[PDB]
Formats: sequence, C-alpha cells, structure tokens
Amino acid sequence: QAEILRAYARILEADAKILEAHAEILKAQ
Amino acid sequence: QAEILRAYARILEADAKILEAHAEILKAQ
Amino acid sequence: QAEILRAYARILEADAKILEAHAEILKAQ
Amino acid sequence: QAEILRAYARILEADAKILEAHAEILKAQ
Amino acid sequence: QAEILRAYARILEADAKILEAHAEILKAQ
Amino acid sequence: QAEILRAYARILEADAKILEAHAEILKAQ
Amino acid sequence: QAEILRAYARILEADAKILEAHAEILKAQ
Amino acid sequence: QAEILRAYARILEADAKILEAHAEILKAQ
Amino acid sequence: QAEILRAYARILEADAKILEAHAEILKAQ
Amino acid sequence: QAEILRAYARILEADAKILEAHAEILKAQ
Amino acid sequence: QAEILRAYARILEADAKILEAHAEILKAQ
Amino acid sequence: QAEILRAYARILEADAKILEAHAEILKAQ
Amino acid sequence: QAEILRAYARILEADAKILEAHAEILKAQ
Amino acid sequence: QAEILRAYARILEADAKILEAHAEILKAQ
Amino acid sequence: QAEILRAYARILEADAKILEAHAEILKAQ
Amino acid sequence: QAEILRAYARILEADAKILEAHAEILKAQ
Amino acid sequence: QAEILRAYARILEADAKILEAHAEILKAQ
Amino acid sequence: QAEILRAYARILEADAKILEAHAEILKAQ
Amino acid sequence: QAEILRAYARILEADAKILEAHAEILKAQ
Amino acid sequence: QAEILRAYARILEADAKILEAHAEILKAQ
Amino acid sequence: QAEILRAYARILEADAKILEAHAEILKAQ
Amino acid sequence: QAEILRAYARILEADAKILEAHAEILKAQ
Amino acid sequence: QAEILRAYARILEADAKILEAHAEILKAQ
Amino acid sequence: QAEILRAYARILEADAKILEAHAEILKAQ
Amino acid sequence: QAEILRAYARILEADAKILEAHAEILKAQ
Amino acid sequence: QAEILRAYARILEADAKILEAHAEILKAQ
Amino acid sequence: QAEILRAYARILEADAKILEAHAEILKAQ
Amino acid sequence: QAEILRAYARILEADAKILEAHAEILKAQ
Amino acid sequence: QAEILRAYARILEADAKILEAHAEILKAQ
Amino acid sequence: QAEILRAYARILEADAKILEAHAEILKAQ
Amino acid sequence: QAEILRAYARILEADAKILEAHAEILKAQ
Amino acid sequence: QAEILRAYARILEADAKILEAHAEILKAQ
Amino acid sequence: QAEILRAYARILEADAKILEAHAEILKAQ
Amino acid sequence: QAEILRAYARILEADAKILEAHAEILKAQ
Amino acid sequence: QAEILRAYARILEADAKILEAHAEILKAQ
Amino acid sequence: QAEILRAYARILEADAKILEAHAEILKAQ
Amino acid sequence: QAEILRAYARILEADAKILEAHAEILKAQ
Amino acid sequence: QAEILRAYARILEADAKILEAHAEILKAQ
Amino acid sequence: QAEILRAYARILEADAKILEAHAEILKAQ
Amino acid sequence: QAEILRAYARILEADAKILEAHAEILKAQ
Repeated sequence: QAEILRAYARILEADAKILEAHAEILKAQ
Repeated sequence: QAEILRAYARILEADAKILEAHAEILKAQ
Repeated sequence: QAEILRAYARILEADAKILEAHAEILKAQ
Repeated sequence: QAEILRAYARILEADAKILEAHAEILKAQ
Repeated sequence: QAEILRAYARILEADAKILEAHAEILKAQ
Repeated sequence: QAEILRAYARILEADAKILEAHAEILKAQ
Repeated sequence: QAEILRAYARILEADAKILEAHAEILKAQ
Repeated sequence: QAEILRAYARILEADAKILEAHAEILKAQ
Repeated sequence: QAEILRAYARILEADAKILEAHAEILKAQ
Repeated sequence: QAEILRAYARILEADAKILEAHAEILKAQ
Repeated sequence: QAEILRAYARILEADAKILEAHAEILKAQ
Repeated sequence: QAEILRAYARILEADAKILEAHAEILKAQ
Repeated sequence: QAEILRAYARILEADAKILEAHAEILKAQ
Repeated sequence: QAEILRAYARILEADAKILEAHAEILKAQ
Repeated sequence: QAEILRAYARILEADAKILEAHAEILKAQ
Repeated sequence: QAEILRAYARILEADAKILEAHAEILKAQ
Repeated sequence: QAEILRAYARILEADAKILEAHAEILKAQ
Repeated sequence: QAEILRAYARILEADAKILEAHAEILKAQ
Repeated sequence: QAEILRAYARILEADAKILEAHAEILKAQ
Repeated sequence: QAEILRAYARILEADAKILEAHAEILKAQ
Repeated sequence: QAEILRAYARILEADAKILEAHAEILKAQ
Repeated sequence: QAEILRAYARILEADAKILEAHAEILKAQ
Repeated sequence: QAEILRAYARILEADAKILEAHAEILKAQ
Repeated sequence: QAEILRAYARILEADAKILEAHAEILKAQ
Repeated sequence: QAEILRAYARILEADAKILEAHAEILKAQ
Repeated sequence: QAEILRAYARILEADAKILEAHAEILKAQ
Repeated sequence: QAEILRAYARILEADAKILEAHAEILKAQ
Repeated sequence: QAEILRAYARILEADAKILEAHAEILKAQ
Repeated sequence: QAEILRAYARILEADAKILEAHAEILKAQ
Repeated sequence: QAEILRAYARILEADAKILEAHAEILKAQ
Repeated sequence: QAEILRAYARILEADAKILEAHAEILKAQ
Repeated sequence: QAEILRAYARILEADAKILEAHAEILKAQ
Repeated sequence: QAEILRAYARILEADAKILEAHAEILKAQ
Repeated sequence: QAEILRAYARILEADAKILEAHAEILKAQ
Repeated sequence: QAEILRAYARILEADAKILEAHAEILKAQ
Repeated sequence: QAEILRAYARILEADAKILEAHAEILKAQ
Repeated sequence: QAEILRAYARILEADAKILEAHAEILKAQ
Repeated sequence: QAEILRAYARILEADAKILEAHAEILKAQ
Repeated sequence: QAEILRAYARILEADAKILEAHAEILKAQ
Repeated sequence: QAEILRAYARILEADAKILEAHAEILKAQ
C-alpha cells in the first residue's frame, strides 16, 4: 504494498515542480 | 483494502497537477 | 462497507480533474 | 441503511462532473 | 526497493531547483 | 547502490547554488 | 567510488562561495 | 586520487576569502 | 604532489590576511 | 622545493603584522 | 433593555451556523 | 423607543436564518 | 446578565466548528 | 459562572483541532 | 474547577499536535 | 490533580516531536 | 507520581534528538 | 526509580552526539 | 545500578570526540 | 566494574587528542 | 485649475465613506 | 478644455455616491 | 491650496474608520 | 497650517485602534 | 503645538495595546 | 510638557507587558 | 517629576519579568 | 524618592532570577 | 533605607545561584 | 543591620560552590 | 497540422481584446 | 513554426493591457 | 529568433505597468 | 543582442516603481 | 555595453527607495 | 566609467537611510 | 576620483546612525 | 584630500556612540 | 592638519565611555 | 599643539574608570 503505490505520488508530485517552473523560464524569457 | 482504493486518489490527484501545469507552459509560450 | 462504496467518490472526484484540465491544455493550445 | 441509499448521491454527483467536463473538451476540440 | 523508488523523489526534487533558479538568472538579466 | 543513486542529490543540490548566486551577480551589476 | 562522486559536492560547494561573494564586491562597488 | 580531487576544495575555499575580504576593502573605502 | 598542491592553501590563506587587514588601515583612517 | 613554496607563507605571514598593526598606530593617533 | 435584548441576536446568530453545518454533513455523507 | 424597536429587527433578522437552514437540511434529507 | 448570556455565544460558536470539521472528515473519507 | 462556562469554550475549541487533523490524515492517506 | 477543567485543554491541545504530525509522515511517505 | 494531569501534557508534547522527526527522516530518505 | 511521570519526558525528549540526527545523516549522505 | 530512569537520559543524550558527528564526517567527505 | 549505567555515559561521551575530530581531519585534508 | 569501565574513558579520551593533532599537522602542511 | 478641482474629488470621495458607514452603525443597531 | 470639462465628471461622479448612500441611511432609518 | 485642501482628505478618511469600527463594537455586542 | 491639520490625522487614526480592539474584548467575552 | 499634539498620538497609541491584550487574557481564559 | 506627557507613554507601554504576559500564564495553565 | 514618573517604568518593567517567567514554571511543570 | 523607588527595581529584578531558574530545576527534573 | 533595602539584592542574587546550580546536579544525574 | 545582612550574603555565596561543584563530581562519575 | 489551424484561434482571440478596449477608451473619451 | 505563430499571441496579449490602462488614465483624469 | 519576438513581450508587459501607475497618481491627486 | 532588448525590461521595470511611489506620497499628503 | 544599460537599473532602483521613504515621513508626520 | 555610474547607487542608497530614519524620529516623537 | 565619490557614502552612512540614535533617545524618553 | 573627507567619517562615527548611550542613561533612569 | 581633525575622534571616543558607565551607575543603583 | 588636544584623551580615559568603579562598589553594596 500500500505504501509502494503511495510512494509514486511523491515521485509524481515532483514532476509538477519541473513543469510549473518550466513555464517560469519562458515567463521572463 | 479501503485505503488501497483510497490511495489511488492521491496518485490521481497529482496526475492533474501535471496537466494544469502542462497548459501553463503552453500558456506563455 | 458504507465507506467502501463512499470511497469511490474521492476516486471519481479527481477523475474529473484530469478532464477539466485536459481541455485547458487544448484551450490555449 | 438510509445513508447507504444516500451515499450513491455522492457517487452519481461526481458522475456528472465527468460528463459536463467531457463536453468542455469538445468545446475546444 | 520501496526506498529505491522513493529515492528518486529526492533526485527529481532538486531538478526543479535548477530550473526555478534558471529563470531567476533570466529575470534580472 | 541505494546511496549511490542518493548521492547525486547532494551533487545536484550544489548545482542550484551556482545558479541562484549566478543571478545575484547580475542582480546588483 | 561512492565517495568519489560524493567528493565533487565539496568541490562544487566552494564554487558558490566564489560567486556569492563575487556579487558582494560589486555590491558596495 | 580521492584526496587529490578532495584537496582542491581547500585551495578553492581560500579563493573565497580573498573576495569576501576584497569587498571589505571597498566597503569602508 | 598531493601535498604540493595542498601547500598553496597555506600560501593563499595568508593572502587574505593582507587584505582583511588592508581594510583596517582604511577603517580608522 | 615543497618547503620552498611553503617558506613564502612564513614570509607573507609577517606581512599581515606590518599592516594589521599599521592601523593600530593610526587608531589612537 | 437595549443591549440585553441585543445579546440574544449574538446567541441566535450562532444557531444558524449549527444547522447549515448540520446540513453540510448531510451533503457529503 | 427609536433603538428599542430597532433592536427587535436585529432579533427577527436572525430568525430567518434559522428557518431557511432548517429547510436547507431538508434538501439533503 | 449581560456577559452571562454573552458567554454562551462563545460556547455555541465553537459548536459550529465541530460540525463542519465533522463534515470535512467525511468529504475526503 | 462567568469564567466557569467560559472555560468550556477553550475545551471545546481544541476539539475542532482534533477533527480536521483527524481529517487531514485521511486526505493524504 | 476553574483550572481543573482548564488543564484538559492543555492536554487536548497536544493531542492535535500528534495527528497532523501523524499526517505529515504519510505525506512524504 | 492539578499538576498530575498537567504533567501528561509535557509527556504528550514530546510524543509529537518523535513523529515530525519520524516524518523528516522520510523526506531526505 | 509527580516527578516519576515527569522524568519520562526527559527520557522521551532525547528520543527526538536521535531521529533528526538519524535524519541529518541521510541528508548529506 | 527516580534517578534510575533519569540516568538513561544521560545515556541517550550522548547517543545523539554520535550521529550528528557521524553525519559531520559525511559532510566534508 | 546508579553509577554503573552512569559510567557508560562517560564512555560514550568520548566516542563523540573521536568522530568530530575524525571529520576535522577530513576538512583540512 | 566501577573504574574498570571508567578506565577505558581515560584511554579513549587521549585517542581524540591523537586525531586532532593528526589533523592540525595536516592543516599547516 | 486642473488639479485644484480634482482635489475636491478626493475630498468628496471620502465624504461618502462617512455616510455608507453611517448607515452600517444603524444597520446592526 | 479637454481635461477641464472632464475634471467635473470626477466631481459629479462622487456627487452621486453621497446620495445613493444617503438613501441607504434611510433604509435602516 | 493644492495640498491644504488635500490634507482634509487624510483627516476625513480616518473619520470613517471611527464609524465602521463604531458599528463593529455594536456588531458583536 | 499644513502639518498642523495633518497632525490630527495621526491623532484620529489612533482613535480607531481603541475602538476596533474595543469590539475584540467583546468578541471572546 | 505641532509636537504637543503629536505627543498624544504616542500616548493614545499604547492605549490600544492595553485593550487588544486585555482581550487576549479573556481569550484563553 | 512635551516630555512630561511623553513620560506616561513609557509608563503605559509597560502596562501592556503585564497583561500580554498575564494571558500567557493563563495560556499554558 | 519627569524622572519620578520615569522611575516607575523601571519598576513596572520588572513586574513583567516576574510574570513571563511565572508562565515558564507552569510551562514545563 | 528618586533612588528610594529606584532601589526596588534592583530588588524586583532578582525576584525574576529565582523564577526563571525555578523553571530550570523542573525542566530537566 | 537606601542601602538597607539595597542589601537584600545582594542576598537575593545569591539565592538564584543555589537554584540554577540546583538544576545542574539534576542535569548530569 | 547593614553589614549583618551582608554577612549572610557571604555565607550563601559559598553555598553555591558546594552545589555547583557537587554536579561536577557527578559529571565525570 | 490540426494545431496549426487551432493556433490561429489563439491569435484571433486576442484580436477581440484589442478592439473592445479600443472602444472602451472611447467611453471616457 | 507552430510556436512562432503562438508567440505573437503573447505579443498581442500585452497590447490589450496598454489600451485599457490607456483608458483607465482617462477615467479618473 | 522565436525568443527574439518573444522578448518584446517582456518589454511590452512593463509598458502597461507604467500606465496604470500613471493612472493611480491621478486618482489620489 | 537578445539580452540587449531584454535589458531594457529591467530598466523599464523600475520606472513603474517610481510612479506608484510617486503616487503614494500624494496619498498620505 | 549591455551592463552600462544594466547599471542604470541599479541607479533607478534606489530612486524608488527615496520616494516611499519620502512618503513614510509624511505618514507619521 | 561603468563603475562611476555604479558608484552613485551606493551614494543614493544611503540617502534612503536618512529619510526612513528621519521618519522614525517622528514616530516616537 | 571614483573613490572620492565613494568616500561620501562612508560619510553619509554615519549620518543615518545619528538619526535613529536621535530617535532612540526620544523613544525611552 | 580623499582621506580628509574620510577622516570626518571617523569623527561622525563617534557622534553616534554618544547618542545611543545618551538613551541608555534614560532607560535605566 | 589631517591628524588634527583625526585627533578629536580619540577625544570623542572617550566621551562615550563616560556616559555608558554613567548609565551603569544608574542600573545597580 | 596636536598632542595638547591629544593629551586630554589620556585625562578623559581615566575619568570613565572612576565612574564604573563608582558603580561597582554600588553593586555589591
């Protein structure tokens, strides 16, 4: 496992912080 | 499990946070 | 279970959050 | 149960939120 | 592993810290 | 490794400290 | 190595202290 | 080396102590 | 060297002691 | 050297004491 | 008489906050 | 008499908020 | 009688804070 | 009776802090 | 009776501090 | 009765300090 | 019973100091 | 019983001093 | 039993002084 | 068993003095 | 001329803020 | 002439804000 | 004349802050 | 003249902070 | 005159600090 | 005058420090 | 007068340090 | 009267040093 | 009276030195 | 009277040195 | 493309926001 | 490009923000 | 560029920030 | 540049910070 | 430069810092 | 300079530190 | 200078230190 | 100077030390 | 001086040492 | 001085030593 399926959320949460910052590099570009 | 089926929500919640950010890179593109 | 049958709502609530965002990527596409 | 019959409302409420967004993806199709 | 898949969360965490800083150089450039 | 894959985080953390300082030189330039 | 890849952090940490001081000379310049 | 690559940190640390002092001479100049 | 490359630190440490004292003659000047 | 480059540190070590005391005679001047 | 009957308004105001909260539990039940 | 009659209006104003909430609880009855 | 009946308002205010929190638990349940 | 019934408000205030914390655990569960 | 019932608030206050901390462990789990 | 039930708060306070530290060990894990 | 249950707090206080240090060793690992 | 359990705190206090020092060897490693 | 378990604290106190020095030998290494 | 274990502390106390002196001659090396 | 008549606007703007508040005191009176 | 006529508009706009509030005081008269 | 009549605006602004607060004391009275 | 009428603004601003706090003493009363 | 009326602004300033604290004693009473 | 009325400000500030501390004793009571 | 009323400030400041410490004894009690 | 009331400040200052230490004995008790 | 009440300060100062040291025997106990 | 109470200050001054050293023989025990 | 035809919709969407604002400036012409 | 034609949307979007601001100046003029 | 045409968006964005600020000055003028 | 045209954005950014500050002076004027 | 045009930003930044500070003096005036 | 124009920023920076301090002297005035 | 214009910054820096000290005397006055 | 203008900084530096100490005689007054 | 104007700094430095001690004589008074 | 003005510093230096000694005998008085 129940944590094993729960652990991918912490993986996939970090995939947002790539992308929501990836707009910011275009924002003041 | 009742948590095992509940834990997929925490998976699927962050799946949205990809996509709403995935528009934001195309927003100020 | 009464919660077991209730728990699928928290699944299915987030199931919309893909799709209402999955148009927003198509919105400013 | 009286809540067991009441619990399906929370299921079927979110069943709409799929579909009313599922036309919004066809809006900017 | 359960930590092995959990360890990449610490890997990808700082990958955002590159990019949000990598806009800040473009900010006052 | 589990530490070997963990060790690159300490590497990649310091890559940010270049860049967030690399804006500060351009900040009061 | 595991230390060999770990040792570059101590190298790269000091690369910040060049640069964050390299703004301070331009600060009261 | 493992010390050979480690020893440059002690070299590069003192390079900061030039520059953070190099602001101080310009500070009360 | 491993000492030969290490020995320049003892040179470069005292190079700071010129400069941090070089502000002090300008301090109470 | 190895002492030859090390001996210059002892030369430059005293060069601070020329200067760090040079302020002191300017201090109560 | 002025504030004494005024005080029951603050009493009766909180009675409204029970009942909608006593209804809000019935909504997502 | 000006405020004494006016104070009951603040009393009866809260009496509405009971009853509509008392019927709002019948909506999700 | 001024504060004595005013005191139950502070009592009854926190009674609402139970129930909406007693509702929020069933929301993400 | 002024403070005696006032004290239960401080008792009942923390009961709300249980339940939303008893809710927040089920959120990221 | 004044402090005797006041003390349970100090008991029950820290009981909230368990549960949000009992939630934060599941967040980065 | 006054201090005897007061002391458990000091016991239960440190019980929270376990768990957030038990949480922080998973963060950099 | 006053100090006897008080002393366990001093025991349990140090148990927090283990774990954050047992976490800090994971941070720069 | 009072000091006999008090002494384990002094035992466990020094156990924290190992681990942060066991982390400090990792930092400049 | 009092001093006998107290004596290990004086043992374990000196165990910290190894390791922080065992780090300090790595710092100027 | 009183000083028999305390004597090792006097042994291990000087063991730290070796290592910092093993560090100090590495400092001005 | 141009600003002098604009100055009375900033006067007369705040002249309403009495009156719209001067009903609010009569509102919950 | 262009702004001078427009300046009275900013006057006469705020002349309404007296009066529409000046009936609101008659609302709870 | 420009600032002299402008100063009454700063006077009359705070005249409102009496009255909107003067209702708030009557609000929870 | 100009500062003298501005001085009462600093006076009359403080008259608000009496009164807006004067409700707060009735708020948790 | 100008400071003499400004002096009461410092006087009445702390008069609020009585009352907002004089509610905080009533807050957790 | 101007200091004499300023003197009560230093008096009346300390009256607050009684009361805001006078709540803290009742806070963790 | 001017010091005589100033002297009670030094009196009344110390009345706080009784009370803010008087909570701290009840804090870890 | 100037020093005679000033002398109690030196009296009352040390009254705090009892109590802030009086917590410290109960702190590690 | 000036020294006679001042003498108790030298009494009461050392009254603290009992108690702050009285924790120290409980500290490393 | 003036010295007679100062004499007890010298008495109680040494009473700390009994106790503050009493921990020291317990410290390295 | 299908996006190439979709992209001009984002172009022409902004073309509306020019003109209504370009006529909004004619409202306060 | 497809982004090249998308880029002018970000150009033309800011053109709207001029004109309403070029109108908002005309409003309070 | 594609960034070159994107670069004027950052130029033209700040051009709007002039004008609304160039309007806000005329508001409180 | 592309940075040359980007550089004027940093120039024109601070021009907005003049004018609202050039407005805020007229607000409390 | 490109720095020459960047340098005026550092000039014009502090020009904003005058005016808001030139406003704050008029606030508490 | 390029430093010559940078030098006035250090001049104009301290000009702001006058005025807020020139403001703070009116606050407690 | 270039130092000549830099030297006035050291002059004008101390001018700020007068005025806040010229305020702190007015604070506890 | 260039030193002649630098010398007045050392003059004016000590002028600050009067005034903050001039406040300290008022604080414990 | 150039020393003549520098010499008054040594005069004015000791002027501060009067006053802070002239405060310290008030503290334990 | 040039010594004539410098000699008063040696006069005024010992003048501080009177006053702190005038304070120190007041401390243990």
